[PDB]
This record gives sequence, C-alpha cells and structure tokens, in this order.
Amino acid sequence: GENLYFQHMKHGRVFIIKSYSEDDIHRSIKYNIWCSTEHGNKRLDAAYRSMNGKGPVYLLFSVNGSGHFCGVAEMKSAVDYNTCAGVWSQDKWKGRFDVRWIFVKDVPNSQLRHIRLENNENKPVTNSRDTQEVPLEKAKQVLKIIASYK
Repeated sequence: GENLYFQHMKHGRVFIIKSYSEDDIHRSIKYNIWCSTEHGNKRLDAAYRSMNGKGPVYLLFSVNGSGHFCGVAEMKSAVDYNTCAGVWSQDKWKGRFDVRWIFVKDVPNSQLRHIRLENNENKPVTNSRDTQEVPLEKAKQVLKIIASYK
C-alpha cells in the first residue's frame, strides 16, 4: 500500500520538546498545557505567531534519558508569560501555552535515530535539545514513523 499523507504539506513547523520530568508530561496530557524555558518559549511563540493559523506547530515530546519519545502535541495558543508559578515539578518555568496532544505513545529512539538534522550538525533527531527545530522534510519522516510504530 501507500501512505502519502505527510509527504504532501508545505506549511508546518515542528519542534523537539525535552522534559526532565515524567510528572510534567502527565500534567501536560491531563490539562493540555505546557511551558518551556524563557528562550524556548520565545522560540515557540515566534513560530506560532508567524504561522498565523496557516499550518500546525507540532511538538515532539521526550523525557531526558528515557530512550524514547512519548508523543506529539500541537501548539494551540501563543505564550502567556505571566501565569501562576510553581505548577510544574520545578519552579523554573514562567508562563503557559495551550497544546493539544495528538499521539500519546512510546516510540524508541532506535526507530528515529537514522533521521539527521542538517540544521543541527547532521546529528540524529533523537540527540536534540529542548525546542530544537526540525526541518519540515525531516519532520514529515519523523511523523510517519511515529504514526506507524506499533
């Protein structure tokens, strides 16, 4: 057969999201919210705002050291920088934005480590920092593997 869904799209931007905390992942899935670092929030905010609803901003979530990605969410709002403090495991994050989780499933890094990022020194996508952006052609490949994995 054939799945040409992801291969056919031109307006979308995709970021890696890294979390020290499994609790933060669970809270994000439960309440459809996230918060990054100050520089990560700014990165995500500018991408969401310049997208102006013409395509999705996708977030590929992985807990540091866990060996897998744990799912996919779409950015659903700009960043509100002045929100209740301390709602995450550490009180290091300032602000909040809405997300919508699309896929909650564990995908081993082995499934994705062949895909490399030309904007990050050709390193495997699985070796990315928080809010590392993924070029769209590599992102289509990552999304297809994630959706296919069983």
